[PDB]
Formats: sequence, C-alpha cells, structure tokens
Amino acid sequence: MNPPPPETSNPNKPKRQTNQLQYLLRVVLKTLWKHKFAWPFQQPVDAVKLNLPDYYKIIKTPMDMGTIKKRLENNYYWNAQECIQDFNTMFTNCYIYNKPGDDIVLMAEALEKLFLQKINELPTEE
Ligand SMILES: COc1ccc(-c2cn(C)c(=O)c3cc(C(=O)NC4CCS(=O)(=O)CC4)sc23)cc1OC
Ligand SMILES: [Ca+2]
Repeated sequence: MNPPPPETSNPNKPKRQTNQLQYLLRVVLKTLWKHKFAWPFQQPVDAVKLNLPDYYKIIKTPMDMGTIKKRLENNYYWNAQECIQDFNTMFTNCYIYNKPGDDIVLMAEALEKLFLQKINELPTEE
C-alpha cells in the first residue's frame, strides 16, 4: 500500500504569507511545474502503480511538487526556508532511491539546477 500523502494544511501550524513565499509560488514553482521534466514530480510517488514495493521502505520523508504547490496555496509555511527544504527533500529522495545516471535522476538534476537559478533572485523580506 501507499502511505498517506504529506499534509498540505494543519490547524495547529501557524500560517504566513511573505514576499519570498509569494515569489516561490509565482515564479519558482511555476517555472519548475511547466518544465518538460516536471511530470514525475507533480504528485506523490504512487509506488503501487509504478511497481516500486520498496520505495517507502527507503524513502521516509517523501515530497513532491504537488504537495509543495498546495502548501504554498494554503499559506502552510511560516517562511521560505521551510519551502526550500521541501524542494531539497524532493531532489534528495530521487538521488537516494535511484541509480546515478538513471533518466529520473537526470531529470531531477535539471530541475534542481533551474530551481537554484530561480531562487538566486529571491527578493529580500519586505
Ligand atoms: C506518472 O508516471 C510516473 C510518476 C512518477 C515516476 C517516478 C518519480 N520519482 C520521483 C521517482 O523517483 C521514480 C523512480 C522510478 C523508478 O522506476 N525507479 C526504478 C528504476 C530505475 S533504478 O533502477 O535507478 C531505481 C528503481 S519511477 C519514479 C515515474 C513515472 O513514470 C515513469
Ligand atoms: Ca527510465
């Protein structure tokens, strides 16, 4: 079985919007989401459908851009660092689970490169 997906809201977690969080949704996530290689990362890994019975034996901190998108839309994060951590977790999971130089790894590496280019212009907190 698949695990439940990561939460995208939590009534006990303080919510916030900041201009860096806006930029993460409006520019960074937008750019990655529309990229040709986004598709394997737009939703939680369906280990059942993909026949990966060991995926969640190995990956205990799953993350995907669909979750990140909903979190941003829900103002789930307190700061940009929390969101950046989620992107980094998503990339890292892909590197942990897959052989180096598998096509999925190259895709994640391309998205990570673009991610860093886009966050290079993250605005100051105003
Ligand atoms: C909607 O279709 C997909 C949705 C998600 C994925 C996918 C996403 N992510 C993040 C992964 O890490 C991932 C890993 C996958 C995979 O098949 N890996 C195995 C084959 C390559 S390996 O031997 O390096 C490790 C085991 S499929 C997949 C692949 C899909 O189609 C191929
Ligand atoms: Ca392949």
